[PDB]
This record gives sequence, structure tokens and C-alpha cells, in this order.
Amino acid sequence: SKGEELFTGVVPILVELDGDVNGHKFSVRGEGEGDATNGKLTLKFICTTGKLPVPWPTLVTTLVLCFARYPDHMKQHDFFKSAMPEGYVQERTISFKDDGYYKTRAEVKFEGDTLVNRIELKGIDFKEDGNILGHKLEYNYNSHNAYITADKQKNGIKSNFKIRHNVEDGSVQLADHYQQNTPIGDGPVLLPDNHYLSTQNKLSKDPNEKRDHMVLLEFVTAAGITL
Repeated sequence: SKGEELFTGVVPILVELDGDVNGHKFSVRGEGEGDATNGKLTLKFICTTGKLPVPWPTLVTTLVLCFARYPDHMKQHDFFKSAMPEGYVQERTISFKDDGYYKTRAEVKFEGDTLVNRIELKGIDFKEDGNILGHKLEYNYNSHNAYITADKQKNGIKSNFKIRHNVEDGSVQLADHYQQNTPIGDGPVLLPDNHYLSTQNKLSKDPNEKRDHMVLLEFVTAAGITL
């Protein structure tokens, strides 16, 4: 994988999201940096259209798996870096239990020296006074595993996983993710054996930021293939 050479140091990240949830149009811009050598991402996201009309935690998975730390013995299974710099398309359906769903289409690729994640998001069938449109989710994030499988027929990867979002009444709002990734270029990519990504997230606020925003620190580590 030549693409791996692009991630030996810290790389600046740009995230641009345009969204439409039940007809609500909104935009998010994020800026920060990622270091695949320790799997660490640090970004700040701002809603550029006013108040974010869905909860920030529900956008974390949508807002760059090429920064996952793959241990040396697993580097042959790193589809995400192998697709670089031309990049890959990442598509998801995210089903919120007892509520609506997101459909997302993103391109992840290098634009100059910056790794860019550009996303179109559509949300439909969300409930009035539900946990999403009513902003009833806690501002926090649980640790999760996302298992990755090869999708040979699409020359890409697939993944299905559930996110637990804590509700402020102590209940949990499940978000069922179905993901597929396909390379943008025609060059060879690494199709992996089964494995998983272990992800942790810390959400915070910038005390000097007056816009609706999210400060995010994320660790992503590949696992599940031993020596």
C-alpha cells in the first residue's frame, strides 16, 4: 500500500457536511488533524447555518477511517489508506430506533495536503418531540466496535454496527448503521480479512465559541487479527 505513506505524520483534516433532515437544511464545517500512527483525531465542528437541528452526537459517525491505527501485522488489511490519495466513497443508512433515519453519501480523499471528508446527509421520517428533533440526547459518546468485512463484488468494504446514544432520561437511543465503502480510483486496493475498529470519543465545548459547535477527540484502533 503506497497510500499508507501519506499517513506517517499528522495530516490536516477538513470536513464539510450539507444536511437536510425533514426538510431542515443545515451545514457543518469541521477543521482539525489526524495521526494514524496513534489513531488520534482532533477536530472542531461548527454549524454554519445557526443551531444544529439534530443532536451533535448523532453526527459523529458521519463526520475518516483512514486515520485508524492498524498494527503492523494488520497493515495488509487497511482498505481505507490503500484507496488514498484518490480516496473512497462512504455511504451509510443510519436507522434511529422508533424514529427516523439518515442517508449519507461522503467522499473522503486528499485535496492538496488536506484529507477532506465531504458529506451529503438526508434525514427523513423523524418524529416531532422525539429524541432527535427534540434534542433529548446527552452530550457524550460511548465506545463502540465496528466490524469490517470485505465486499469483493464492489471492490470495497461493508460494515454494520449499532451506536448507543444516551437519552437524558437514562434510556438508550439505538442508531443502526449500515455502511459501504468503494474506492474512487481504479488502482489496486487492500481487501481485508474480517476485523474490527475500536473507537472512543470525547465531546467537549470551546469556552470562547459562540456558534453551535462540537469539539471532538477520537481514537480509532484496528483489532481482531492476532499474530
